[PDB]
Amino acid sequence: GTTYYVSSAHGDDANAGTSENAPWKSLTKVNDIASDLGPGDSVLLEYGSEFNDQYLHIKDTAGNADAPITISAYGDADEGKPVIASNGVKGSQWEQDYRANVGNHKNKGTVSTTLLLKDVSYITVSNLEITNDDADVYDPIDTWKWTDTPDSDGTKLDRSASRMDRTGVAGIAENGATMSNVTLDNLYIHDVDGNIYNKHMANGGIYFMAHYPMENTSAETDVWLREHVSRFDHVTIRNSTVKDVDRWGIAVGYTAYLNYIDANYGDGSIDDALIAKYGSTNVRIENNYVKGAGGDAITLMYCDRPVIEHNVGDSVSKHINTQDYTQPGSYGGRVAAGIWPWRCKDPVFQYNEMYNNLNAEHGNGDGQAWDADYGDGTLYQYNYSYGNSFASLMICNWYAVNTTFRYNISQNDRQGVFDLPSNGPGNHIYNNTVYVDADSQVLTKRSNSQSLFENNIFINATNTKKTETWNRGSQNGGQTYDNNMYVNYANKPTSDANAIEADDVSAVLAGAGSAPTSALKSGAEHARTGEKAAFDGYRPVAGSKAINAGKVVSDLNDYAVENDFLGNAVKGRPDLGAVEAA
Ligand code: NA
Repeated sequence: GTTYYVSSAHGDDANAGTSENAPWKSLTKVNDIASDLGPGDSVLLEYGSEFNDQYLHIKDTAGNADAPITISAYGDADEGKPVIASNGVKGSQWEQDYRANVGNHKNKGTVSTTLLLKDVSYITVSNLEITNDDADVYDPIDTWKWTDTPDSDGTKLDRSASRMDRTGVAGIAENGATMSNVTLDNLYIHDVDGNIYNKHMANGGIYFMAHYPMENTSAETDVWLREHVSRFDHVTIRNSTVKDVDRWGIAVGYTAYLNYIDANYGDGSIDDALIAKYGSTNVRIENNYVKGAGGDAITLMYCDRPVIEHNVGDSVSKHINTQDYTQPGSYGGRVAAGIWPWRCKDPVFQYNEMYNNLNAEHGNGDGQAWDADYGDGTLYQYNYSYGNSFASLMICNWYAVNTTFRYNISQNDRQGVFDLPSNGPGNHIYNNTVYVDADSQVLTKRSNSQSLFENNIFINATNTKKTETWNRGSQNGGQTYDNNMYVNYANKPTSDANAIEADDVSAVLAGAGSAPTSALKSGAEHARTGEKAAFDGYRPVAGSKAINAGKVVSDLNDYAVENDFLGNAVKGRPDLGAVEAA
């Protein structure tokens, strides 16, 4: 149960380093001891401290389950969280190598990381503040606007394809072993000036990823690698803010072992034992705020039943445009969505908010709040989206299958609400409420494939009775509708024989269009009940035609109906849309 103290301002590196009286000055000292830590051991940084040009790497060690390694703060809360700032320095730089093709991507190279956790299990990092700033780079999200001239705003970017990859925090498994019980709590990562382009290097706010311990060159490497898997388990990332980072905000689970997970795409189903063995289990991503990532907000990759809840994404895809994403090379990737999964099995995304995913007008080929990408059994529920530049939800191409999307609310998402380009079968879209403004419509123009629409409230938030295109394409049977409400439309889907039609949204819900237009300044999520309840406009009014109008639903993907958008138990015959009448 040893416990180190690092100050700076009060510290001195000649000191013993143990006890509050005798703190170390720098993190150089922590790094010399870092590999020997230490179940029950800790390293407390002093609130107020500023470790400029420093970093904290921890390689090849662990806690046990009775006593994890800490790394946290000490002293007066009110002095502000201790800063670790690596400023890209030589010491923070390491050679990253997946040791395998991981698709059309940089898989290998130099990386600056401020807080590196390489095969460290039973560790918990908390109450820190992490930067990886470059003074040459500055384009803050708080004052970002699109201008006719690049870097007009007193701003400046490094648009080089070969820009050094930078991370705030990286967790790396590359021993052929599990890395487990890693917890990140109440961190404030920002100004990680990474590579604008690279998706699968440790490049952005937080990134967890796994490598083969060696290149797969023979019969005998391939027997071993099949059994000995760098993977994650019980990774928890909560109460943190990531802000002004390139590329990814928060990404977890990309792995060289996709060479076995993706060997046979088949019909897009994903075997339970495959994803359990080669993928990351018990990943949880809770109560985070992500703002002004260059690319995607939060993304789970190759994860087995992860839980993504109470997070707020906001104004991401900042550099996915034609004036910033100028060197895509043969890698491409001028696309980003909000909060979503890649080749996961039955991920649950619930009670999230996603706002203002940017730049679909300016070269972001996606720009959606939610994206059930390739993967199987994705569940998006009780989420709110506002103001995304391209759709609320995409279901992406052949191997995006068995999606459920329910009890979500979409408000002023632009250029289509649902984006269904060549997606696989098994998708179910029910009890959602969508407010569709003149800048949008129900489906994206490029939509062409499967979804079953039931119990939804579609709201034409324009000043005429709109004649909507309810159907595009027929790939995998295209779009079928049953038991939905259409508000203020001239037409309905020809496939719906249980249509409920309403003339005027004011007799259907208390105040449609009135949910927030912005994240809370703190980045915490909006209240749904009590004095600050931000969603009461989407409640059905007395005599609403949405009361007891929905069919009992049978979820295509075996997820039992539990509650509504506001935590209320769904009774017998459900109400239409996302919110039951009280
Ligand atoms: Na900067």
